[PDB]
Amino acid sequence: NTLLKTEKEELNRRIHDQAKEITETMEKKLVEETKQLELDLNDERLRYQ
Amino acid sequence: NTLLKTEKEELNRRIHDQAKEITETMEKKLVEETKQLELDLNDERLRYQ
Repeated sequence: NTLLKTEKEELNRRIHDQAKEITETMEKKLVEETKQLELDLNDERLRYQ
Repeated sequence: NTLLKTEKEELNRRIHDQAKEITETMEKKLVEETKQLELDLNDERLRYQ
């Protein structure tokens, strides 16, 4: 009965870790998206000059 | 004795999910580095022309 309580302490810490690292993955994902159209219009930009 | 075995199934999947996400976020993270100098050198470039 003690070790599944220590395991309870153990899995709660990492489902929350998953729910901060996945938030980081999402936070970086729209940065990936925003930089994708950023390099697109700069490649177009120097072409015209 | 049943449910800490079902918990064992749960935690093994969840640490591997963390380890797959960790290699994905690292795979993204070095391309953060590559796109950081990619935007940089074109600022220098269209400026010169």
